[PDB]
Amino acid sequence: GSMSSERVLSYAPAFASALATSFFQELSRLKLDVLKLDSTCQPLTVNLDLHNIPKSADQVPLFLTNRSFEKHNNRTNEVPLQGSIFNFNVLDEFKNLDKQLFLHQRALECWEDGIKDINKCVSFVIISFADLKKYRFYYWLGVPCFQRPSSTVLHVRPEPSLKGLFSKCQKWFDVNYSKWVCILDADDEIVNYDKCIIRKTKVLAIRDTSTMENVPSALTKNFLSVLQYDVPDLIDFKLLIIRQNEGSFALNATFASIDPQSSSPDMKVSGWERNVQGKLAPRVVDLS
Repeated sequence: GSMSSERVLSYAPAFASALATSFFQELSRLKLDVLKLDSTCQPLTVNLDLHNIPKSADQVPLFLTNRSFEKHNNRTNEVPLQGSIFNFNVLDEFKNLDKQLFLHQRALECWEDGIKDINKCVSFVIISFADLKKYRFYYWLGVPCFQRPSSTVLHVRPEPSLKGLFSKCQKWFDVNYSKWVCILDADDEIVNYDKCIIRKTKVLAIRDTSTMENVPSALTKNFLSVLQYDVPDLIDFKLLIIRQNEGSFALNATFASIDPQSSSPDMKVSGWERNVQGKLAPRVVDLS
């Protein structure tokens, strides 16, 4: 870099799983109904509380309970997040499943959704195996985060002149609880993402799930991948990372490729949650 404070943007895991015993109790009750199946995929809903993230956290917790299996129809200050649980009834299959291929398939659905509506490119998946005899549960949270093209990086530096917008973005996100992104229109009004407007105005704000200083959620990758698809000629733009704490920040951003011989493109996918030891592997819970 040549500009002071120019850096490549780096990311933090989008969510941290927090499974209550009730989640496993419900999983067990429901598994009893599908013993004849090799595997099942059931939708889940979690409610994110981005206003009350514990100071000890690096990102918003994903609170899974018995209620996560239910259809949610109506909660005070919260963002509904849809996902699913893939339960495998054969432990060997759970173990042997190619996890990168699986997460890549999930990311492809998020991508397909996102290029129609950028607000629909976020999801989570839990894979599980439940030993009902031992009451031991293996699980692994994946959050499909995709970088397409794989070789694009984002160079950024601070843009504090835009800090005034943070309060308005926070409020807009509060009201529009189904939305992950907003933009400025040509007259600096905050409005829903529109790929024809952003091509002109070049200011995008994202509802961030990270609390790490100057390090946005990996979900940012998803939104930026959709942005590149929507506006291929966009190189320089402003990016606001909006948080409900005091940690929002604004960036003067520039797309660049680290591979001059890249096509136009590969999709890099990541997002499996590290376990307690920090390894990329499932978590296991003994509830006996």
